[PDB]
Amino acid sequence: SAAIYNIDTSSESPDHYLVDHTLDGRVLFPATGYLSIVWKTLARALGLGVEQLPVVFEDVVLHQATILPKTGTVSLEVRLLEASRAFEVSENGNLVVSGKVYQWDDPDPRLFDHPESPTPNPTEPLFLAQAEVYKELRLRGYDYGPHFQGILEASLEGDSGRLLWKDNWVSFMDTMLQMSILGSAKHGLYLPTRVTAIHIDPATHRQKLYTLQDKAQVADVVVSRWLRVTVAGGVHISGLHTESAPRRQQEQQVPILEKFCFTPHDSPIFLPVDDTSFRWVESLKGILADEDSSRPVWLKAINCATSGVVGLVNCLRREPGGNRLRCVLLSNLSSTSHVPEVDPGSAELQKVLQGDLVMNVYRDGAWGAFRHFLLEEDKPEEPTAHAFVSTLTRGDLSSIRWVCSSLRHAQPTCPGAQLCTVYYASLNFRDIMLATGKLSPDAIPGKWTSQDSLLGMEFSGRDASGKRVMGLVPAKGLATSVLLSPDFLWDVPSNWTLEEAASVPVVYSTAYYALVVRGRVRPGETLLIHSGSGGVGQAAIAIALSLGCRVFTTVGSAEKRAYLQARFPQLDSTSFANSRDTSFEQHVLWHTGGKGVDLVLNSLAEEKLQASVRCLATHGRFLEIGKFDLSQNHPLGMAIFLKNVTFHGVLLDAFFNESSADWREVWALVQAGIRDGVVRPLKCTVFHGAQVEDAFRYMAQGKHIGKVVVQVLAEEPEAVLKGAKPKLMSAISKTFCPAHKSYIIAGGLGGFGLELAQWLIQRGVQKLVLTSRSGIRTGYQAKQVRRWRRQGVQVQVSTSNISSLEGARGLIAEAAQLGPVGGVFNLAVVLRDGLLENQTPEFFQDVCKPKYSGTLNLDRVTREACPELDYFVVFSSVSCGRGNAGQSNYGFANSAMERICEKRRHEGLPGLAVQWGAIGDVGILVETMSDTIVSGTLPQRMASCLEVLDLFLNQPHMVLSSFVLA
Amino acid sequence: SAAIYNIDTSSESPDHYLVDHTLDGRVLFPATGYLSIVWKTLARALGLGVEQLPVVFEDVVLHQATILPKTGTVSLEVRLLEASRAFEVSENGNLVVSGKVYQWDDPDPRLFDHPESPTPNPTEPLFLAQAEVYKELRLRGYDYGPHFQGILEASLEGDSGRLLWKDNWVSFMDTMLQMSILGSAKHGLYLPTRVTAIHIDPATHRQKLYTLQDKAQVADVVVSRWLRVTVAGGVHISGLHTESAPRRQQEQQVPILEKFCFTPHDSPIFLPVDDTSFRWVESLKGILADEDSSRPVWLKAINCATSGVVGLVNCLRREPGGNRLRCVLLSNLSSTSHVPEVDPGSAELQKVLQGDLVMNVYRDGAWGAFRHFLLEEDKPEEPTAHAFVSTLTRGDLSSIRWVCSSLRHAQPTCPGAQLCTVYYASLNFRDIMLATGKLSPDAIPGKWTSQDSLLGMEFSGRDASGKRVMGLVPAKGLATSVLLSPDFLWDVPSNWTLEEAASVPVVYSTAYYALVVRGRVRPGETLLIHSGSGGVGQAAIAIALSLGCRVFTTVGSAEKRAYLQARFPQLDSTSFANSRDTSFEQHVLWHTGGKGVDLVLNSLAEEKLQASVRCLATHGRFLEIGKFDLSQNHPLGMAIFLKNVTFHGVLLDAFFNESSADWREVWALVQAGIRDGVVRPLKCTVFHGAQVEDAFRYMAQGKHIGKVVVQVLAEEPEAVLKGAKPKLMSAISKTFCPAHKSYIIAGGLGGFGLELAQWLIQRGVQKLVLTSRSGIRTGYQAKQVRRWRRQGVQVQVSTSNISSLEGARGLIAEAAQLGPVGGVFNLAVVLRDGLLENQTPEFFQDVCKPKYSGTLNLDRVTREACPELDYFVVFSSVSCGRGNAGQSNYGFANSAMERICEKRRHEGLPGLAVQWGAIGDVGILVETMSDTIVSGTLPQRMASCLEVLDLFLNQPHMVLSSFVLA
Ligand SMILES: NC(=O)C1=CN([C@@H]2O[C@H](COP(=O)(O)OP(=O)(O)OC[C@H]3O[C@@H](n4cnc5c(N)ncnc54)[C@H](OP(=O)(O)O)[C@@H]3O)[C@@H](O)[C@H]2O)C=CC1
Ligand SMILES: NC(=O)C1=CN([C@@H]2O[C@H](COP(=O)(O)OP(=O)(O)OC[C@H]3O[C@@H](n4cnc5c(N)ncnc54)[C@H](OP(=O)(O)O)[C@@H]3O)[C@@H](O)[C@H]2O)C=CC1
Repeated sequence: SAAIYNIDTSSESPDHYLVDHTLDGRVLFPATGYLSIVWKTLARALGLGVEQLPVVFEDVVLHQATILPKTGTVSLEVRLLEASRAFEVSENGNLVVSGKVYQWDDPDPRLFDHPESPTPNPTEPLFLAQAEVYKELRLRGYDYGPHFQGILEASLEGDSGRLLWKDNWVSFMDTMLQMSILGSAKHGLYLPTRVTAIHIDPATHRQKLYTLQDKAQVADVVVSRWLRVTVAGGVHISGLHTESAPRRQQEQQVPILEKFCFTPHDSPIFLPVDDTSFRWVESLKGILADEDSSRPVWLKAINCATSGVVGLVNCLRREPGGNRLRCVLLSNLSSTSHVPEVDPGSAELQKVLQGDLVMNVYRDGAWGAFRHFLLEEDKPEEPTAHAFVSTLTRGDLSSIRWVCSSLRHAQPTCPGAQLCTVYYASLNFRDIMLATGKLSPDAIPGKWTSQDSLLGMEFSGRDASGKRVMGLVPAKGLATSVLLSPDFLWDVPSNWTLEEAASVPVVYSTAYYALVVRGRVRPGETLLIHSGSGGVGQAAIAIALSLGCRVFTTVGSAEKRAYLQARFPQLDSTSFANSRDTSFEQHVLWHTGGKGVDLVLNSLAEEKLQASVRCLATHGRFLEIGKFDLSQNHPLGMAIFLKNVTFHGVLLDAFFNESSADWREVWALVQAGIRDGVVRPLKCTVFHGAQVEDAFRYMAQGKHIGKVVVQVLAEEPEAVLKGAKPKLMSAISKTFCPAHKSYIIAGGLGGFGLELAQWLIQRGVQKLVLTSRSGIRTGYQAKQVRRWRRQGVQVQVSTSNISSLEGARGLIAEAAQLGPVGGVFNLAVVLRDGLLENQTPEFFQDVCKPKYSGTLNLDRVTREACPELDYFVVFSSVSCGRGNAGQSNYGFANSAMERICEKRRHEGLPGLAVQWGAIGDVGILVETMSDTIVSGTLPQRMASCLEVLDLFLNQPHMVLSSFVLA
Repeated sequence: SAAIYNIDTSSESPDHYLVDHTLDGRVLFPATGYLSIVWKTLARALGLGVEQLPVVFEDVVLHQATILPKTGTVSLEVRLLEASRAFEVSENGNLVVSGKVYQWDDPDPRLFDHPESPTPNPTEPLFLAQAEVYKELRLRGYDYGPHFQGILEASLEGDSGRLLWKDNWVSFMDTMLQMSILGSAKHGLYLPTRVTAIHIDPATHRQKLYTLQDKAQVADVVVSRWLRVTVAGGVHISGLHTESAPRRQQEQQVPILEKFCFTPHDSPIFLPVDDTSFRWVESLKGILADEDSSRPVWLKAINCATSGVVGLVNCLRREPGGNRLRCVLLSNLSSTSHVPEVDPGSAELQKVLQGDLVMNVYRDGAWGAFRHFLLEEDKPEEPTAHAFVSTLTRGDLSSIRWVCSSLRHAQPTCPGAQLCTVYYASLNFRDIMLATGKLSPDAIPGKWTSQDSLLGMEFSGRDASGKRVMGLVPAKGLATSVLLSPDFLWDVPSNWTLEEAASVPVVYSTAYYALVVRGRVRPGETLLIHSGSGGVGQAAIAIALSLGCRVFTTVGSAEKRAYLQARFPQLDSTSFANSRDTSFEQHVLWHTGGKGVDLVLNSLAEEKLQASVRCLATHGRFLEIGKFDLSQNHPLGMAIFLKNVTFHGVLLDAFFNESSADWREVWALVQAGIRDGVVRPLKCTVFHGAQVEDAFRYMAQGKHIGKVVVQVLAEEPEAVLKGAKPKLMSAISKTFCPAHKSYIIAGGLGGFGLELAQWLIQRGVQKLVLTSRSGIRTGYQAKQVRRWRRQGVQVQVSTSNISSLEGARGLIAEAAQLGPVGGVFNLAVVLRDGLLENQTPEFFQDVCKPKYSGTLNLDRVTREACPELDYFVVFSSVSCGRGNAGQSNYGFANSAMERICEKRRHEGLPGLAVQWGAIGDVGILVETMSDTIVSGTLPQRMASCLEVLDLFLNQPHMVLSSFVLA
C-alpha cells in the first residue's frame, strides 16, 4: 500500500533534474515533486497513468523539507487513504506532506481559464526575459538550475508569463510557483508550506500547450493575487501559502577583505605613460617585441599624479613576456601640492633602478609601493544619539549589538510624526522570537527592509517638547529614539515612573482590545486568562477584576500563582490552574459547574488551545492572541460554534497599518484605565542598555514575571525636561542617508548599479540619479526603477556622460535639482579586453573614459559645486590590485580611480575605491561568463557584496578590496 | 498495510458476541469495536499485543454504522498513517471511522482517577440493578444482549456504577458508553458519532479490576457530565458526542387492535358463580372430576351483573377437560336497572341450553355473547380550537396532520405567558428539515417531550386582548394558538397585514442578531450575504442597505437575481454571485480588490463555507447561521484568524432558553427597524391551513422566494377584535390532561404503571397519585418518581389499597387534596396462576381483590365524589378475551373489570377496559418470563403500547384490545 519512491539524484538516474532545484545552496525536493509522487501513487492505485488521471490536491500541508543528498538516495513513502481521500508522504517515518488527493471526476477546462488582470499592462514591450527572471530569483535566493528554469517570459508585475514544458510535471508546477513568488513585494527565500487546492487536468494541459518558433512547447501562466490563483496549462493552484525560510548562516561567502595603502619601502627602455592620448600603448607593444633588451622596461608616470599605471603593470605582468619584460613603474603620485616632485633624470632614478622593485611610487618623500593588508575585523563603532538593538546574525542572542539608526544620518521633521527619546524600552515575546530566529521578520506587518531591525514594540521616554510619554510602536522600539505618531503616545502620570510606564502600552492595549473592544467583557462574566502571570495576562486580570469578573487564570508555577495572589487579592485559590497541562480544562469545567467561561484570553497552543476551546460556555468569546495554531493553520472543530460561540483572532499589530479611530478606541480605553487606576504598571526587571543581550536571554528562559525593560536612558528628576536629547553611546556604524539629499550612481542601471541603488533606497536614499549611456533597455531595469518610483523615490535615469566635464557638470545639476548632492557612485564601466599584443590606444581611451575621465570630472564638479557631499565611491576591480590576463586598460583605469580617491581623501574630501572581486548574481561576469572559479576566486554574492560595502563606507581607508577565495 | 478484519457473527465465530449489540433491532458494529480493531492494527504495526499497547484515540469520527448481517461476513479495512498518527476504518471503500491513533508513550494512571461528583448521592441503598439498567436502556431503544449487558450496578443519577469485565474490550467500552448515556435527560436512541479522546492503558486496567463475591471481575465506572468524561478501569473517554439515531419505521410491532362489545345472537350440573366468597371454585373442581355427567356444566351468574365469568370460561376452556366440560356461562349483565332480569328457572334457560352456546349474556333483552371485532383504522378526529401541525410518521410529508394540542385539554392562565390565536404561521427551513426527518427533534433546544411536535417557529395573529401581534417562538408555532411570552411579541403596524407580519419575526430577528448584535455592522462596510433571496438573506440585505453597506449576495438562480434586483434597487449587477458553486469567492475577491468583505452572513456548507471564509477581509466578521458544518464538527483552518477575523456561531434559538435583556436587544432592533421602515415584510406564498402538507413539500423543493406561510385563520377586517378565538377545525384527537387535575394510577409503581405515569406527565399530568401496596422498593421506581418530582409533577406514592372501599375513599381523598380527580387508572394486579385443579378460592379472592373489588370501589367513590373525572381506565388482559392456560382467576377479575367499565359507560360516565396482550420491555412478563412468543403473540413494546393507549383513550368503545401476533 505504501508506494516507495527512491529519489536518486545521480547522473544516470531519471530524477537527476532534481539537482537543479537548488534553494539557498541546498538541493531540496520540490513541493511539486511531492505532488507528482502522490499523483503517481494515486494513478497506480486506480490502475491508470498520471497523464490519464486528472487529479485534485486539497489542503496540502508541507511539514518539512526533504534535502536530496549529492551521494545517496532519499526514500519517500506515499500512503493513500482512498476512503477519506487523504494522502501522506513520509520520509523515515516522519510526516513530510499531508493533504487530500483524489481523481478529478468531472474535470472542468473552464477552471483553467486565465483570470483578467486588475489593471492593463502599459509596458508590453518591457518584460522579464528568462535570464532576467532567474537573476532576480537567484538574488532572492533561488539557485534554480537549467531544468527548473522554465520561465521564459514574465511581465514586470510578475502576474503573467510563459512556462516551457519539458514533459515534466514537477518542473512545470515549480515554475508555476516561481512565477507566483516572482511578483512578490516580500524579499527573501519563500517556500510553499500550504496549498489550498491544486487541480491538474492533463487533458486540457495538452491542449493549452503551444509551440513557439523555437519548437519548444510552452504554456501561458497567470498569477492573480486578488484571487490567490496561479493558472498555467492544465494546472490550477489556489491558496498557495509560502513562508520565508531563514537563509542558512553556513554561507561559503566569507570574503577576504583587504586594504590598499601606499607602503614605504640590459639597455633600459623608458616609456612615458603620462600621455593622456594613450599613444604610448603601441610603443609599449614595441617594447614587448624584443626579448633581451626588453628586460629593463621602465614605464614612468611623471606628469600626472593620478596616472594609475599600477593596475597596468599588474595586468601586464600576467601576460606572456610581462615578467620577462620586468615592467617597472615610477609613479610620482604626490598627495599634496607642497611636496617636491622627484626628478627622474637625477640619482633617484638610478637608485630606483638599482633597487629593481617591480613598482616604485613616490608619495610626499617616501619611495614605496602599493601593498594589500588584511582589514581589521572589528566593526566600526561611532558615538551617536540614535541607535537600535539588532541581532547581527539571526537566531543568535550573542550577536546582539547597538547599530546606528536611520534617525542619526536622516533627521525627519513633519507633522503627524514625533521623535521621542527612549528612556525605557520593553521586551516582548515577539522580540524574543525575532532575536532567537523562531519568528521571521516578514511576519510582522508593515514596510520593513531586509536590513531593518524590528526589535522593540513599546517604549517610554520624552517627546520633543520634553513631556514624559509612553508609546506603542509596531517595531524599532528597542532604540535610543523612536519616530512614532502622537496617536500612539500616552502622557505618563505624575505618580508613575518611566521605568514603570514602559510596561503598559503593548500589554494593556492588547488586553483592552481583546477584552473590551473584541470580547466585549461585561461585569460579572466568568473569564479564563491563560498565562495570567505574563504581561498581557496580568493586564487582562486587572481589566476583568476592575469589572468584577470571575477570573480563572492558568500559571506555570507556584511562584507565579503566589505573585498573582499577592498582586490581585480578588483571586482566590480556585482561580488558579495549570498552563503547562490541559488539566486547566477540568479545573475550569468543575469550578464553573460544567458551563464554561464567558471569555477565554488564550495564548496557549496545540492541544492546550483545544482544551481552552472546550472551556468555553454558551455565548463564550474565545480571544486568540497566540500565533502558533494560527500560523500553522491548525484545524478548529466547528461544533464549538453550536454553542453560540464567537472566535476572535486578536492581533493588535493590525493597528499600525491603518491607525484609524479603531485604534483611538483602544487608546482611549488605556487612557481611561490610567485615570481610573485600572491600568497599573507591571513588575519590571530592568537591564541597562549596555547589556541588552542579557535581557534577551533572560526573558527567553521564561522565569520572568511581568515585563523585561531595557533602560536606554536613566530617568532624570524632572517633569518636562526641555533638553530630552538621547545621550551619546557607541553604536556600530551603519550607512544611512538623508531623505533630502540626492545620490548619483554613474552606471546605476547595471547589475551592481541596480543592486547598489536598491541598497541605497533601503538605507534612506529618496533622490536617486542613475546614469547610463543607453538608458533603460532591459525589463529588469524598468521593473526596478518603476518599483523605486512607486515606493516614493525620485529616481532619475540620466544620460549625462561623466566622461566629459560638461556631462558631469550637467549630471550634478540634475542631481542638485532634486536636492543637495550627498553621494556619487562611479560604477560606469566599458570593457575592451584582450592581451597587450592585440590592444589599441583607442581601446584604452574607451575603457578609461568612464573610469579615469569620469572620476576626474566627478571629483572636479563635486569640489566645485557639492559642499554637502558625504560619499564619493568608485568601484575598482581586484584586477587592479593583483592583475588579470588581457585587462591592462581595465587595471589602468581602476588604478587611476584609486589614485583620484586617495587624492580626494588626503584633502579631507570623501573618497572610497572598492576593489571588487568576481561579483555574483548580477553584472558583466554573470552575463558574459557563467559559481564558476574565475582567476582562483568565486563570484561574491550580492548579499555579501552589499554587507561588505556597508562595512567599507564606514572606514577611514581610501581603497579597500573584497574577494571570495575558491 | 490495510489490516483486514472479517467480522463474522456466526455461532462458532470468535466475534459471535457482537450479535448482542442490537440497537433498534439491528445488529450494529460497536464504536468500541472499531476502537479495538484499530487498536489491534496499531499493535500489529508496532509488533505488540493490544494488552501490551497503551493507546490513545483522538478526534474519533464515526461516519456511518456497520450492520452485521445474520448470515455473511462484513470486511472492515484498517489503514494506519503512523507518520500523521491517523487511522481509517473503511468498509467496501467507504470511510466508516476516522481519527488519530497512537501508542500512549507515557501512560498516566492518574488520568484514570474517578472525578468527584458535583453533589453527594443521598440514596445510596437505592441504585439501578443490571436488569433495571437494561430495562431502561431497552425502553430507550438499546436491545443489548447478555454479552453487552455489562452494567451490574448504576446510581440513579447514572453518574457512577460498575462494569463487568469479560476479557472483552469492545463490550467493556460499550458498557462505558451505555453508562454515559444512561443518565441522559434526552430520550431515544443516541449513538456515538464523535469522541474527542480515548485513553486505554491496559496496565492500569488490570489493576483497577477487582473481584466480587461472585468471582466476576468488575471495574468502577464514573460519568462526569461537567467534565464530559467517563472513566472505568483503564479506559478514559472524554468528549463523547452522541446524536439521536431516528428509530426505524420498519417496526414489526404492527398491533392487532380490536373491540369487545356485546353482540346479540347428559345430566346438567348448574353452578352459581355469583357468590362473592368464591366458594364455588372448589365446587367447580368437583364438576371437573367427572367426565360423562360433566358434559353439560352450566355456570350461571344471576345475582351480580358485573360477575365477569366470561374470562373465567375463556381460561377454563383451555384447561384439559374444559372443552369436554363444555363450560357454558349465563351472565345476567343488565346495563340498566329498568331492564327486566331474565328468570333462570323458566323456559329461557331451556332455550339457552337448547342453543348450547359456549357463552350466553343477557343485555337489556338481548341474548348474545362477547365477540372481538376489528377496530376502525380511521384516527378519531374532533372539532377543536387548539390544534398543531405534526408529522405522524417522521420523514414523511404525506403524514402531516392537525392534532389536538395541549392548550385544548389544558387552558393555562398565568402572567408572563400569553395565549395568542394564530392567523398565519410561517414555515422555516428547520421546519422542513424536521418534517422530512433530516433534523432530529432533540437538536432544537428546550424541554420537548417525545410526542411533542416542534413545527413552526414564528406566527402572527391576535393576543388575548385582540391586539394584532406577531410572535417568535422556539417551536409549536405551526398551530391554531400559541402560548408564548409577551417578550417575543411585536405589535403589527396598521399598514401591515397579518399575512405580511407572519414573515418578519424569525427572519428579521436572525438578521438583526447576526448583523447588528453579533457582526456589529457599520455603515458602508462591504458585506457578503449568502442566499440573499431567502428570508434571512433578504432581511440581512435590508439591514445592510439601510446602513448604506455594499452588498455581495449569492443567489442560486437568475430569477432570484431578478427578484433581488427588483426588491432592492440599491444592488447593482456586480452585487450578485452564485450560491450553488464556489465561484462567489472569485467574484467577491475580484470586485472587492482582493481585500474581501467586512462581514459574511453564511448559510452555505462544506467547501462553500470554506470559500466564504476565504472571502473575509482583515477584521472580517464571519457569521455562521448554517448548521451542517457546525453539527458535523468540520475543521476550520485557524490561519484565517491571522487576519484579525472574528468567527461568530450565530444561533437565534439560544434566545428562548434564557430570554434575558440580550433578547430584548434584538427585539428592540426589530421594533426600531419596523418603525423606521427598514424591516419590511417578505413575499409570502400562502397555503391555507387545510393543506399544510403541500406547503411543506412546496418549500422543500426550494423554488420559493421569501416565506411560505400557512394561513390558520383568515384575517378579519378589524384592528383589535375582542373575540380573537380560533375557529373550530377537525383535528386528530390526542390525549392531554389539565395541569390542575389529579390523576391516580392504582398499581402505578409497576412496569406498565411507571410507563403510563411517564406518558401521562408527557401529556400534561401535573398531579399524580401512584398507589402500591409495598411502596417504592426498586431503584427504577425511585429514579422515575424523583425525576417526575424534579420536573415539577406532584407525584404521591400512596399505599391506600383500592381493594377496600375505605382505602379507595382515602385514595380519592389524597388525590383531591392535590386537585380535582380527572382520571383513575387501575393497573393493580396480583397473580395466582395454576390450573383449575390446583386452584384455591383464596387465590381467586387474592387475584380479584385488586381488579374486581378495586374497580368496584374506584367506580363507587368516583361516582360519589369525583364530578370532574375524565378517565376511568382499567388494564385487562387478552387472557380475558380468548383465555390462557391456568389463569382462570385472572380472566375472571379482568372480565369483572370490563363489565364494570361497560356499566359505567352505559350511564355516560367515563369508562375504558384495555385488553393488553403480552407487554414488552416492562411488567410481569419481562420480570418473570423473558422477544419470546407467548401464546402465539409477541410482547408489545412500550412505544406501541402507549401509542395504542393514546388511540384508545379517544374512542367510544367500552372495551378494546391490543396484541401483536407472532
Ligand atoms: N562584475 C564584477 O565582477 C566586478 C565589478 N566591479 C565594479 O562593479 C561596477 C559595476 O560593474 P558590474 O558589477 O559588472 O555591474 P554592471 O557592469 O552591469 O554595471 C556597469 C554600468 O556601468 C554603465 N556605464 C558604462 N559606461 C558608462 C558611461 N560612459 N556613462 C554612464 N554609464 C556607463 C553601464 O551603463 P551604459 O553602458 O549603458 O552607459 C552599466 O550600467 C563597476 O564599477 C565595476 O568596476 C568591480 C570588479 C568586479
Ligand atoms: N405485563 C403484561 O403482559 C400485561 C399487562 N396487563 C396490564 O398491565 C397492568 C400492569 O401490569 P404489567 O404490565 O405487568 O406491569 P406491573 O405488573 O409491573 O404493574 C402492576 C402493579 O400493580 C400493583 N398492585 C398490585 N396489587 C395492588 C393493590 N392491591 N393495590 C395497589 N397496587 C397494586 C403492583 O404494586 P403492589 O403489588 O406493590 O401493590 C404493581 O405496581 C395490569 O392492570 C395488567 O392487567 C394486561 C395484560 C398483559
